[PDB]
Amino acid sequence: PEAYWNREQEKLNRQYNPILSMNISHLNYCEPDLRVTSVVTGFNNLPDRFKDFLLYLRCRNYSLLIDQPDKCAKKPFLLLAIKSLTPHFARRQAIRESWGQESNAGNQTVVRVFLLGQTPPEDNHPDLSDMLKFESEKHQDILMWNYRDTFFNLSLKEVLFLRWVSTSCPDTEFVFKGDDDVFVNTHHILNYLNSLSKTKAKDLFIGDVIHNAGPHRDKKLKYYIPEVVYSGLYPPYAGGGGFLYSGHLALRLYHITDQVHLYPIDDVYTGMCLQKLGLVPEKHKGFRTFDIEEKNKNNICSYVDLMLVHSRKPQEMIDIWSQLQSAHLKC
Ligand SMILES: *[C@@H]1O[C@H](CO)[C@@H](O[C@@H]2O[C@H](CO)[C@@H](O[C@@H]3O[C@H](CO[C@H]4O[C@H](CO)[C@@H](O)[C@H](O)[C@@H]4O)[C@@H](O)[C@H](O[C@H]4O[C@H](CO)[C@@H](O)[C@H](O)[C@@H]4O)[C@@H]3O)[C@H](O)[C@H]2NC(C)=O)[C@H](O)[C@H]1NC(C)=O
Ligand SMILES: CC(=O)N[C@@H]1[C@@H](O)[C@H](O[C@@H]2O[C@H](CO)[C@H](O)[C@H](O)[C@H]2O)[C@@H](CO)O[C@H]1O
Ligand SMILES: *[C@@H]1O[C@H](CO)[C@@H](O)[C@H](O)[C@H]1NC(C)=O
Ligand SMILES: *[C@@H]1O[C@H](CO)[C@@H](O)[C@H](O)[C@H]1NC(C)=O
Repeated sequence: PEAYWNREQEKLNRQYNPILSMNISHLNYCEPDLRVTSVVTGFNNLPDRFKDFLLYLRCRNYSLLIDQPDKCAKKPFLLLAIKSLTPHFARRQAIRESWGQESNAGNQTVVRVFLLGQTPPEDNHPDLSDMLKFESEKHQDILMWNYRDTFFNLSLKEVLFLRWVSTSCPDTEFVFKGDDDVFVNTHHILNYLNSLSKTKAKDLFIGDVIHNAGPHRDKKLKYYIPEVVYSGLYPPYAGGGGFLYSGHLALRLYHITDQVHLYPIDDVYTGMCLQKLGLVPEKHKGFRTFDIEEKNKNNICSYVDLMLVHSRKPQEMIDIWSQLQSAHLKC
């Protein structure tokens, strides 16, 4: 394949699959992979995020700076894992106060972690470390690893989180992974999980699943991917705004990540890992990752049969949550 990622992924496949039979690590090589400047045509004219992605692609052994090791001391029914960024204090607090509160109704334990990388001063981020410690001490729901938290490193956020599940929360029945700007009807998710047979629950993976997508080739677009980096279609994948899957599948996904090179778009990467597992993510109508009709955004009854809606501001998540608590009496 002319495209770099495809070409390197095929090499991964043959080293994991003897049937294809007829040398730096791809997992813990953390010096720059200088070969990429020779083999990627036009490397020097690529945007900086692509250069950094290609150079350090073979490094994923980053450590936890802030951990909450007893977060799953009690076997959770549902683990909420919310991708966030250091400066988003308001987003995390609104989630804490609304749909992301930890609870134990009916002995079905819901626990919450926020997933962060570093926002270092060398990348011109303002220094908010003392406030992050303060937040972490008080609320004990911050997981932070020491990699550069960037758009193109969100696959790392995925792999490192899945590594944390296998080491520190392997008994959770279900996992919800989402962004910090979505509203999530946590009651409706609990009801949905309790209506699942165990056969169906075993390999559960549902979201707003996208079929037959391809890399955007427009150089101005957020999700632009040049032809020299990737070719072909994307596998089916749930939009990263939020998806829901079993803890048993989380263990299997973690194991399979070693066999899939990181990809700059994190929700495609999870789709690549599912496909390698022989699984197809399941589209569920309750995931509105492109939001609902504006006429309906007003009426709280519009949110009752929803799993999640993107996107909502901190104030709106709290307001929707408060109205939702009395939704059974007027809908
Ligand atoms: C995902 O997250 C990971 C982890 O945080 C990021 O990986 C880091 O990427 C940064 C670059 O953004 C790396 O830092 C760079 O290292 C280069 C090479 O350093 C080695 O070689 C020099 C010389 O041989 C040695 O002195 C050095 O000690 C190392 O042995 C530097 O050349 C880089 O630039 C430096 O000089 C330039 C001048 O052009 C200055 O502008 C810079 O500020 C800097 O001083 C830079 O230091 C870092 O090593 C990576 N960390 C790890 C653990 O691998 C990914 O970048 C990130 N991915 C995305 C897409 O964001
Ligand atoms: C079939 C098709 O092309 N559908 C597109 C979606 O791919 C696209 O979704 C976004 O895609 C990027 C990767 O390119 C990233 O995964 C985002 O999370 C995901 O939302 C959507 C918006 O570009 O449009 C659909 O038409
Ligand atoms: C990953 O492991 C290698 C080999 O043990 C080591 O050289 C490297 O520093 C590690 N990377 C990080 C980010 O710790
Ligand atoms: C919940 O668990 C407690 C043990 O802590 C048990 O005594 C109780 O019967 C359980 N209640 C329900 C409704 O499951």
